[PDB]
Amino acid sequence: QQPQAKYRHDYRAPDYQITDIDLTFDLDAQKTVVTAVSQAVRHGASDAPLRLNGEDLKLVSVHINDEPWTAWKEEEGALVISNLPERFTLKIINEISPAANTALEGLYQSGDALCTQCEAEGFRHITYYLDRPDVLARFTTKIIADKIKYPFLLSNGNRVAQGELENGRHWVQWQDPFPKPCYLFALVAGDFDVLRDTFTTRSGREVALELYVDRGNLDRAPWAMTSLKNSMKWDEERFGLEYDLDIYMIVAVDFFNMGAMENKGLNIFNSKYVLARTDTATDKDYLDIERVIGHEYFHNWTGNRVTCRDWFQLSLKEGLTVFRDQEFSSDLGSRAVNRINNVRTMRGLQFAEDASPMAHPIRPDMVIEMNNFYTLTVYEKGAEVIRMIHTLLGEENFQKGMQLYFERHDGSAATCDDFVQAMEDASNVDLSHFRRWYSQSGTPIVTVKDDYNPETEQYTLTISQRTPATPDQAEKQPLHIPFAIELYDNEGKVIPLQKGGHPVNSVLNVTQAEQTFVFDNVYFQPVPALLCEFSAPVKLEYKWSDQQLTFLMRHARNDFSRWDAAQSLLATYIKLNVARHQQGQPLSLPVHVADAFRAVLLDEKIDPALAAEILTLPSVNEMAELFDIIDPIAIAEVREALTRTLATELADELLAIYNANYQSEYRVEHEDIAKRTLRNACLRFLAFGETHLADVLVSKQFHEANNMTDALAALSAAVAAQLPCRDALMQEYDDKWHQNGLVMDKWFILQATSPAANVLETVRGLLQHRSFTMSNPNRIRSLIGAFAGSNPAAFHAEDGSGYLFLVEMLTDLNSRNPQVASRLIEPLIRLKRYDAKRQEKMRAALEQLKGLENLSGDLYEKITKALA
Ligand SMILES: [NH3+][C@H]1CCc2c(Br)ccc(-c3ccccc3)c2CC1(O)O
Ligand SMILES: [Cl-]
Ligand SMILES: [Cl-]
Ligand code: NA
Ligand code: NA
Ligand code: NA
Ligand code: NA
Ligand code: NA
Ligand code: NA
Ligand SMILES: [Zn+2]
Repeated sequence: QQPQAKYRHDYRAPDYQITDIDLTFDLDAQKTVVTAVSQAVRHGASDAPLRLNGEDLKLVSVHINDEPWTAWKEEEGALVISNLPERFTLKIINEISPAANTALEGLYQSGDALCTQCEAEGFRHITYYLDRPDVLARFTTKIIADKIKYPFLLSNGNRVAQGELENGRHWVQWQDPFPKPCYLFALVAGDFDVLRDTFTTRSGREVALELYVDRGNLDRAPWAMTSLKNSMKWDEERFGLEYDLDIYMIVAVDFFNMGAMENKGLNIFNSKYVLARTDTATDKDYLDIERVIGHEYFHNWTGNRVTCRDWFQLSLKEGLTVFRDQEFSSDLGSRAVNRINNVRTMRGLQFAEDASPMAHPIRPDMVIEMNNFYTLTVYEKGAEVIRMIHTLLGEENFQKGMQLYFERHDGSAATCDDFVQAMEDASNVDLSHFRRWYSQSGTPIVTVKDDYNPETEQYTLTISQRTPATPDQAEKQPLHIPFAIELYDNEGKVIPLQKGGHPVNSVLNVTQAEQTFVFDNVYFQPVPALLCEFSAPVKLEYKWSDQQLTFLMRHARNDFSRWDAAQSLLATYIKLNVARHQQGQPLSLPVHVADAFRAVLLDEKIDPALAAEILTLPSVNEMAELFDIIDPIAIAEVREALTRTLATELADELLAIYNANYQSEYRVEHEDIAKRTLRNACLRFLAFGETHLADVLVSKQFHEANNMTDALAALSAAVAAQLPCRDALMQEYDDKWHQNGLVMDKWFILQATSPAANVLETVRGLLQHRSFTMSNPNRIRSLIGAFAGSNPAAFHAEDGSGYLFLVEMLTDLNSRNPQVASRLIEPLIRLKRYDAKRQEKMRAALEQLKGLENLSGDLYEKITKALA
């Protein structure tokens, strides 16, 4: 009964297009009546039927040119209409029930509001349609509703008509002139406060900006409004792109599965990426609002004006729009901190996916449930692939490629290959080999050996690559890997790269399984910086000495290299001490390693933004990727022991830097954020100082904080170090904040990731907490998702209790909200990375889920791959 996989190689142009669609919604939460009048054109064979997609629709009538049609049949997921003219008007009336829509796909209820989510395939839950993104139609949308309950009736585009009716109903009609695929349709109905502002484009177009929030939330909206203006200005400055309509609407909703959504002129956002005030939102929340606002804005060109031919091309818009949001954040804020954190995500989360049963190329070849492919790979590795193009081309060529891409493909539904060809043609850089990045899954491993010849003053790098087979692909081939280097002399000075009397570009083209690169006029032995700015998404194998790495921490020119060298230095001793833990032996760390971090604390010339990241230890998920078999208990306990050892060895310096970075004024400004990140990085270690000194310092910060960044940092430390004040602070936060779901998400995450022995009992009990509900995806992800994904030590408890808990939760969510269920099953899919006893219990859990009545396709796809 489960759906069959679809394949990229089966793409065929549609037999029918729809050029124009006129929608009427007679809105109600229990029953909504949809009337859809579509102007259709046959492109395929004259005997081909029109095959419309539809899910959970009550069909009322079918007309062709106003003739009630008899030549049709409903089948699973479809309405098949036969014997049609070449051009005709299709009219469908059908009913849907928003209040019954717990999957939050299609038209559904968010509190008292009605709203939509149509990407990927949600529009077919609203009416029978060609729900495929290469069908581009001009939408007009009339919305009829109770005026008191739904005073604001919004859809894409501009208001073209409005009226009032008997019995307290009213209506508004919207027209969006840009042809669109139906995944970009949106409708919102409700009562809102509205923040209104203006942006004037550089050529003088005045754009009305409207942010819709629940009543009472206006004073939480200005930062999101500011961020929207900042996004608009940056896309003009950096990409030369202006907004193309008259209004820009954003609606914040509390119940939302997919983060935020770029519906043309009517974006719909999870409230978490809109609402901010300094007592409730952290610096990270502010910068996440900025990047998500930006992301959705940037889709207006990379996604909307040029869309996707088919869903296997998702990375065409997502890799590129992620690249754009990273460049936006990096330009406005700290580029080094942005790059560092994106590399942490790549190495600590995406690499894990690319070795897992769900591994796929950034352009997938095979999909059962497309909502399963909104992945770290498609997004984050997708962006790394765009960034490699940028590295190979340089900014000027890259922008020429963007310009050619839009010139060729504006107003169409294009492919990844189209984008690469625009870059290649505009730049004259050959990207034929490079295209293999779109079709090959898995993480390449780049191995480097070096040799310095003092007789000839030559330095030689011998560089090899391989990609291990993945479950989806038995054949792997070498990639075009841009491999950036820098060479340092004994004084930390950069050595010019040259060969044979000519300069050599610092981006080496590693295109073979093995190759050598020779550099001459290297007068003294160098220290290399390798894979600079993480220039390709690969694992690097080079036999660093500790000295080389601490040298780079002191001398490397790019801040990213200094951080990356610290990561390599730590990796050795993380691996050492995990092996020790497994044999019952305590942490061992050479003095000279602690001294490298001491020097970072005491170096006045280092940007505090960088120092903070160097002093932020790899997460347990980053640590896991260092190991062939993951021991999650050893990893967690070593991370804590390492924290404690550094806290003890660096106690005086940590406290001095903590105090020196105190700020009495709170500002959401990048220099202030950096000082705070450094202060709070020190706090994490100071929390493991002598128990009473730590307790006082942490509780004081919590109670004196004039912003949520500092309050949450203290609370997190009390939980992490199990300090005496923990229970009191956690109860104070609950009593203060329990009516604020976004704020309580932070508290649920702390509960779920607690090191306490009784964490699972506490998490289970919190299913009954006043601020928790299974009806809200944010609450689910903050409590259950954080437990399973961010507390692998407790999730992987050797008694199997974490797996049984997740099975209970997934048994509910499989029926309630399969998209959220599929995000939450991911930790179980990784079972082959664990020891045999854990694998057996995880398989038993997955086999239980496999046997569920009414197993969703979302879970079926992942379970099948995991149990293979
Ligand atoms: N097209 C939508 C799909 C929904 C979606 C998912 Br699912 C996962 C991550 C993001 C996202 C990624 C980065 C920034 C902001 C948001 C999005 C938003 C989107 O891509 O605009
Ligand atoms: Cl109703
Ligand atoms: Cl809201
Ligand atoms: Na910057
Ligand atoms: Na599907
Ligand atoms: Na060129
Ligand atoms: Na060597
Ligand atoms: Na260079
Ligand atoms: Na509750
Ligand atoms: Zn996106």
